Amino acid sequence: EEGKLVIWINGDKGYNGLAEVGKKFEKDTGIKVTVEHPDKLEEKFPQVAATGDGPDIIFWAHDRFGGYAQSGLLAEITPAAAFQDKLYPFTWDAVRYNGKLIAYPIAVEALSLIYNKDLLPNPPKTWEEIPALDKELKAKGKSALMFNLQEPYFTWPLIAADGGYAFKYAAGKYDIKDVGVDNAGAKAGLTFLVDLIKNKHMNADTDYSIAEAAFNKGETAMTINGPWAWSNIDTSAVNYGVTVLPTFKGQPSKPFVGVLSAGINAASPNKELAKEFLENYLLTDEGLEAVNKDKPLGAVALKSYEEELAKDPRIAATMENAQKGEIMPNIPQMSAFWYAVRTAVINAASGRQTVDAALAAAQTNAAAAAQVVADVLCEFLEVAVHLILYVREVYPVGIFQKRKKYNVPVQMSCHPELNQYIQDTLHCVKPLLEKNDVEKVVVVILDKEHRPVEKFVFEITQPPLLSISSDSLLSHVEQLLAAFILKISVCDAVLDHNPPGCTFTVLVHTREAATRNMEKIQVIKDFPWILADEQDVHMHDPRLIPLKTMTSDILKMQLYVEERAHKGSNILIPELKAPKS
Repeated sequence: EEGKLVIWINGDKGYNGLAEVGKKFEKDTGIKVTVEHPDKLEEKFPQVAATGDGPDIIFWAHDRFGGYAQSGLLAEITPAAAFQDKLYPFTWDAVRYNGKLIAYPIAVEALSLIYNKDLLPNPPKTWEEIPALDKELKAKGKSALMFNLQEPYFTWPLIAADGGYAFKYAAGKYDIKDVGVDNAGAKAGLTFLVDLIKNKHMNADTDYSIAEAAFNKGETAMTINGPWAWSNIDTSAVNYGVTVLPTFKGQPSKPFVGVLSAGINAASPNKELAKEFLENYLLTDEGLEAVNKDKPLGAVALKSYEEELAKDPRIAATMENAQKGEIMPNIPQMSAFWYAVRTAVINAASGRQTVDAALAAAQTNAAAAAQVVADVLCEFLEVAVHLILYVREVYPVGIFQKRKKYNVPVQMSCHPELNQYIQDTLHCVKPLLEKNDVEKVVVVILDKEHRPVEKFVFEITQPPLLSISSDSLLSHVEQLLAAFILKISVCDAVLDHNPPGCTFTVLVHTREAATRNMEKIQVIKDFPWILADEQDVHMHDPRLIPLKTMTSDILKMQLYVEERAHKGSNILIPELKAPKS
């Protein structure tokens, strides 16, 4: 297929205008450009580019391009700095995967505040003034605001405004374990939304069609919707404005941003012709005008042409909200985010869950990787703690039962109260591990005077994780954890025997000031944790015997033992004591 350009774009786009750009490229270069609009484009591309064929260039929403790239279906693109400067800077952050540019940004789309200019000549700038506005409109038989509450796309702008986010983004990559749906900002935003329903300014049942019908018949002063909705309003007799979404706590609302994007098939022999067509023909005022004249593109990523389009203040408003918004992450973990958050908002809004519990459950289900690593650690710490108590003889050998785990032998207590105390401890730690807030977990051995004799220190690092690749990572990790168990089960040969009558406790060192974690760690009723006293932790003259260190993609960990010479603020400890031996 060398010497031609085959382009796939979706049939709702201006593909006849794109074909006209294709013909000016041909006149000037000889290269014939053929534009096609097949069906089910996004699902056909990973099927036919797996064979190595398909188009040289595919146009689609950017969000799918990050999985294309992890499948290696997209070429890396090499625009000069001077060409990048021609597009709005935030649009390049939507076409980056693993730090590398993988597509050209074309058009930008996001939600705006749409408002009826008979009811509301000046739209509110803050979410905070909508309750008072709705009371004034109710006395006129109207309401202030109606938008889809059934879909998290539409409610996210308010949730994300004060600190919520989907996946954390840095250096052109997403950390699939850093999710911001249950942080302080998300909860404030979802609290405000829920309080609007509580105070009867919105109805929790409102959906897309109910919101559109009501705004378009002059019954509600404002709605929140996208450029796909302008058409129906235009023929509705409502005169409407399109403006920036209100601030929340003085912060911009942050709608999800969609970027129409042009990617290059990694299998293509014409990669250089594709770069030239896209950079010097399409991404120009002349080329975008020809597409936009066929079917409007909305706001565009090329600055000079967007300055022309922005004479339509509707388009200016889309671009301004897009600049303040959150680029929709381009990774396959977004599908778990959407299900999780859709249930959270629906549940919280109809009063079927608390806000804290709705989001907490959404956080652990959107950040499935962070749940997986925390559960692997908690299973391991449980196994480790039992084995420590066996090999150091804190409890007699008759309460233990020989078992298999990580393919090495272990020892598991059958003492129900002991097991219950270790599970309570580890269930409280698990949410802190899910947030990567744990620096150290320390199994402490204490003598009859409640002074520390031994400390088994597990130092924990959880590296940022990208969209998972190695299919044997959990298997490789379990071999690394198995070696920790082997070190523990032969560690009596390196440690002096403990004086008789010892007990044990568990310490958590946190990364930051433990006072923020003081609420997150109280997960079990009647099993509180407190800030540790220096008597609880201070070791008199410690000797540091190292035991094991591992490194892997999901977890770096060091196990060492602090032993006292002669045996015979960021620290949390359970209030309760283990059942004595």
